[PDB]
Amino acid sequence: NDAQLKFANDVESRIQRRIEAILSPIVGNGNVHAQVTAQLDFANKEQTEEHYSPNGDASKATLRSRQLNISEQVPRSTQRNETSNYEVDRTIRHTKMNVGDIERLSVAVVVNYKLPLTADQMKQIEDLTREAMGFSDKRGDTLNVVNSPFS
Amino acid sequence: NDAQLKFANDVESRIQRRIEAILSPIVGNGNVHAQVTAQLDFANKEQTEEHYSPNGDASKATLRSRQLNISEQVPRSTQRNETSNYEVDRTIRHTKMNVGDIERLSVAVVVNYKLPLTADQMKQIEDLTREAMGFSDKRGDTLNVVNSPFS
Amino acid sequence: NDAQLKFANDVESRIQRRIEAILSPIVGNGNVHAQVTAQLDFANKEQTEEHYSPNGDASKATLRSRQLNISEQVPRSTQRNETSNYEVDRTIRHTKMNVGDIERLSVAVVVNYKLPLTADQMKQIEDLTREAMGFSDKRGDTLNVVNSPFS
Amino acid sequence: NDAQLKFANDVESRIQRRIEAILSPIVGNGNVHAQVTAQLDFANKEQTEEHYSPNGDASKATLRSRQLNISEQVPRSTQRNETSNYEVDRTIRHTKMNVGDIERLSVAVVVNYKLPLTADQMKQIEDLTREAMGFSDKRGDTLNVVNSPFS
Amino acid sequence: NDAQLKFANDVESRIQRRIEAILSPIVGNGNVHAQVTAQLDFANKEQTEEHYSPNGDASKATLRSRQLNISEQVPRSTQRNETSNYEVDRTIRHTKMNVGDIERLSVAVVVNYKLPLTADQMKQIEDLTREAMGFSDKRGDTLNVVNSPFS
Repeated sequence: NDAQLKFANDVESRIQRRIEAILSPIVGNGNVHAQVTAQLDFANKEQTEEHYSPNGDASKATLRSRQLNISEQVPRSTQRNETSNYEVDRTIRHTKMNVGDIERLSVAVVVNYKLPLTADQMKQIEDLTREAMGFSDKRGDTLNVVNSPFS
Repeated sequence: NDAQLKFANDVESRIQRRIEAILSPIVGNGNVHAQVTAQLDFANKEQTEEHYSPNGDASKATLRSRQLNISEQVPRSTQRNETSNYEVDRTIRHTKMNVGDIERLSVAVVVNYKLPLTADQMKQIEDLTREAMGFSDKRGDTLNVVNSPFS
Repeated sequence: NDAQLKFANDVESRIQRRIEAILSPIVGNGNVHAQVTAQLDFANKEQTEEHYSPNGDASKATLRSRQLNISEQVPRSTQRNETSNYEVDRTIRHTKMNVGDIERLSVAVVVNYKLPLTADQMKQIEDLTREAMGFSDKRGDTLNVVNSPFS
Repeated sequence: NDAQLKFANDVESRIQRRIEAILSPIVGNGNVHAQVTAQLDFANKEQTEEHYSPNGDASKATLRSRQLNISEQVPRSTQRNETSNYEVDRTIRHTKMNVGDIERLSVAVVVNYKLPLTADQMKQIEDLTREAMGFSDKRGDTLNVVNSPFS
Repeated sequence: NDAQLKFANDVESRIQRRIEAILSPIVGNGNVHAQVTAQLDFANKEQTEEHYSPNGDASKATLRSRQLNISEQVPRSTQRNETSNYEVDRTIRHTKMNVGDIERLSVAVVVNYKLPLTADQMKQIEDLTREAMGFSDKRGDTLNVVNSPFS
């Protein structure tokens, strides 16, 4: 359980070094700081699907057997007994999920002044950090980059 | 689990060296920096499909047995008892997926000035990096190449 | 599973040496650089097909047995009881796929100037590299060759 | 798995030495370079066919037994009960395919100038390389021979 | 293993020495070069045929038993019950194919000048090489003999 905090720090440290490695050529060697918060999924999760292809249409069903009796007397006594045995398409997936994936990333980046960086330069700083995190709106990641003078 | 972070770093390092090896002849030995973020699938995953070819059409069904009784009296008492046993085509795929594939790549590339590189030169830099990652819109890969003066 | 990265590097380095060996006589000993990205299939995959030839036509069906009773009274009471047992043609393919095949190749080639190479020379440089990769539109391979001055 | 790359290199090396051995007497000892890309099938594959000769025609069917009852009263009650047991011709092929065959060949040949070689001399250079490959349009082989001044 | 490439080289070397041994007396000791490409079948293959001679004709059928009841009343109630048991001719071929046969040969022959050889002399050079390969249009063999000055 204590090794899960060491693991989460290893995940955050690599994303942090990656952001400070792609922004240091732009703003300067020490004019950028990044902090990464990684929510990691440490739950053991097993799953087993079992899908069947629908055979409701006769032009795609696979019959194994079929007994079709059709009687008719003409006062029109009509009978139609039909027994059908099918062979069904079946996919069985079995996934044992990985323990230690990333549920969500929260990244805060501060860049020094030089004078406020133009909206153009800050627009591309956000898009590069967005690629250094592995940003994904599916995970609900959040990124905040502010420009303010250092101390 | 800690070996999965070393493995993901080995994947990113190779994609990164490959981008800096095909762009260094163009922009310069040290006028380009690349950072790769690889989302890897470490989940164990088995799958067993089992498809059957449809035999609803009589011109492609394979009969093993067939008992076709046809009675008829002529007041037209008509019977037609038909039992069919089929041999069915069957494919059975069993895939044990590989643990450690790439789900998604996020690559950020910064190239130095020389003056802003023309839109022609930057368009071919993007398409070369696109081939060095192994870019695939199926995986949802993202690539960001910006042109900004270094420090 | 890190030997799969060493294996994927052997695959890429052989395709790379093959491109720099067929273009070196044309453009020069060091006026070409190639980088290959190979997506390799490391999934264990079994498969067992089982096709049957259709015997719906009587001129190509193989009968093992046949009991054909045909009664007829003449008020025309007609009967026709027909049982048929068939011998069916059957193919059974069992394929154990190879672990380590190539799903897709992404090759990036840069060639030095000398002045921009004519569209004639660049069109044949692409066709040679296309043969050195083993390019196949079935795999969805991508190739990019750009002409730009080196450094 | 790595022995499959050494094997694929052995296949390509032999096709390459054979092309440079049949073109060296023509264009010169060092005025030709060839690169071969072999796609080898390393999948284990078994197959078991089982064909039956059709016996729908009575002039080629082989009867083991036959019970033919024919009743007839004359108001014309007619019966005809016919049971038939057949001996069927059967072929059973069992093929265990070879691991390491060639799926596809990609050969790129460059020949030096001397002045561009005439269309006559280049047409026969293509036909000899076509025979040194083992070229086959069934495998989808591709061959590219360009004439370009060396360096 | 790699022993199949050593075996295929042994097959090609013998066909090659045979071509250069029947053409050396004609064109000269070193005025001819041949390269042979052998596509060999290394698949294990068993086959079991089982043919039956048709006995539909009564003048060539072999009866073991026969019960022929023929009733007749004369209003003409006629019966004819005929049971037949046959002895059938049966051939059973079992072939275990040879591993290492030749599926296809591709031979390229170049002969020196002396002046272009007469179309008469080149027509008989092609027909001799055709006999030194073991040429067979069933296998789809290909032969290319060109006449061009050496170096």
